[PDB]
Amino acid sequence: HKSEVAHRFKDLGEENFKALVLIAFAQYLQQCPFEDHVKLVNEVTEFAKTCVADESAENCDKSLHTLFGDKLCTVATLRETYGEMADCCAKQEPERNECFLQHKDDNPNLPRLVRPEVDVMCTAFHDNEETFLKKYLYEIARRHPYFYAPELLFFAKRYKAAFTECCQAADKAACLLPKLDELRDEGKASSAKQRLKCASLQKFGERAFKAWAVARLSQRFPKAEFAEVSKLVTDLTKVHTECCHGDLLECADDRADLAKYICENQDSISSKLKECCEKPLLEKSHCIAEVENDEMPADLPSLAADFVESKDVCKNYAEAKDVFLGMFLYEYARRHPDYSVVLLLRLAKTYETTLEKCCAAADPHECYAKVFDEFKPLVEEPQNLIKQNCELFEQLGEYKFQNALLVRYTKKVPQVSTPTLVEVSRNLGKVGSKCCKHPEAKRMPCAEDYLSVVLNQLCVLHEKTPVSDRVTKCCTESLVNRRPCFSALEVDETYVPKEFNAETFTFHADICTLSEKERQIKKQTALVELVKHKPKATKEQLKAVMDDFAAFVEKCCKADDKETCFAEEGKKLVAASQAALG
Ligand SMILES: CCCCCCCCCCCCCC(=O)O
Ligand SMILES: CCCCCCCCCCCCCC(=O)O
Ligand SMILES: CCCCCCCCCCCCCC(=O)O
Repeated sequence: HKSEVAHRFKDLGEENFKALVLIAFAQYLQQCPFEDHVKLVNEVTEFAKTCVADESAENCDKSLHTLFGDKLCTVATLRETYGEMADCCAKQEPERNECFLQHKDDNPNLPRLVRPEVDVMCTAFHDNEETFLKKYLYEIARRHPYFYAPELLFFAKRYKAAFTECCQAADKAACLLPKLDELRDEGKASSAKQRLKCASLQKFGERAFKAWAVARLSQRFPKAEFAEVSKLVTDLTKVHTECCHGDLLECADDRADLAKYICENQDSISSKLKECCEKPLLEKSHCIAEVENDEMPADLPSLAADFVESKDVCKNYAEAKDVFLGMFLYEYARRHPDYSVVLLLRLAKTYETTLEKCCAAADPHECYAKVFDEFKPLVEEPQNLIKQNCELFEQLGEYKFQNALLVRYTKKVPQVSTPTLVEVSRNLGKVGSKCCKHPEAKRMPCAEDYLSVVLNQLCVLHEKTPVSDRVTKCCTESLVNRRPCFSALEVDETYVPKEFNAETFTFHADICTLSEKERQIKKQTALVELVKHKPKATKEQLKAVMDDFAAFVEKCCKADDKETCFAEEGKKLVAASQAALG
């Protein structure tokens, strides 16, 4: 068209246009005060409305990147506040924009956002609902500049939905709080995953990302043809590269495009794309991405036919190695939506390896005729880990289960920080509840989803504070061996126990009046320390001590003289316990 702005306005809407212009500027000028952004937005919106009225109105013809960068260079305190970034304004568009992207602080040093009192929130929400959400939108945006704007805008409405609902309830806190906790963890998970996807694209490169996307896409669209899957996997990889780089506009258009393509060729991809394709521009992509699996043909032949039997496999393989392998994935993938993408990759890799050590022998056909027999132990390992661990998560609740892990992982890598062992073990226990609720069919893909961000969150810590060579061995290893490495860790025998510190086992009467969250964390922290002190303690010995303790807490936070009970009854526990544990 003649006006890009007028165009975005028209199909975006005044409401969404404004929210996004805000988020956009907030991600670039993360130091400027809110009231300052609110002025630009109006300035820009007054403009956009000018073009919608006359596509020929001065400047309406300029590209968005040009108009955007032009306004940024209007901030007078740019040089003073941002300095080095003000240098970009000297460059001409192609470079200029490239420059700003460079000087975009990923994790700026701003104060952690505190959650005010439900009542103060609801009241703020009442008197001024818009500026209430605009201010927090601005707070999140500047703190997370690489977060996909339209997705940030998606959470925004889910937040406004909870305040609308809960601030009208009699029991506000009881309503609001559990949603703000859910939303929080959800947005945090969505962020880590995106920061995790761009990490992989960088480390392992295109091939590995494509193989991943192939197995993934073909799991969702098992009816689509390998030609379509290829098409998409290719377009998809071009989108992530663009979005990762951080350009909002190019990443937005690219996703819009791929979204329309998938909607138009809908009958050629999935039957479950109905709803998503009827939604508005700003939502199509998000919808499809979160879309559900399609039922698989069931009119499906078999794999052993085209990949283990049919001679000419080496012929078709050597002709185009990766496409053949990609064909193996697409085929094995779409037949197993109950497999984690990494498990599938683990099999394609095995296959690839065999084809290489077989197509180079006298009678190949008899060399690789036992391949599938090798997929067995690779499948059962994670399968068995799921049952085993979900079976235990039932015997004991989420909390009791988290403690089993604590005792378990503390024994693996004792060297690790206690506040970290506790956090990691808590998050793990959570993955156990969020997924073991599911039936066998959806268990593995679930666990992989969560485990992937937890294991990476855990590696980033060791990144800035190494402690164990082992943890570092798996953290650096391939994303396909990243998980099986951790499960292989064995109890540390090299470890020399810690020296007793009564302070570490001295509990005053504060735990009685603490939130469940605090009682547990306090108890769990001591548990980790108990293991670090006596690492050779049986599951039995340990249970006994944990018994005389549970009761202990009771007999003292239910007695007429707390503090005395904790000092007198305490000296008895540590003394008796010290003796039991030898
Ligand atoms: C365009 C489709 C290409 C498919 C590539 C198939 C390769 C399968 C092996 C699994 C890749 C793991 C990555 C790696 O370790 O390098
Ligand atoms: C003139 C203001 C421009 C600011 C940048 C906003 C453009 C983003 C468009 C978002 C379209 C949704 C694409 C998608 O479906 O993912
Ligand atoms: C060697 C003296 C150590 C005695 C201190 C024991 C601390 C272990 C805390 C166990 C907490 C288990 C949690 C619970 O009881 O619910």
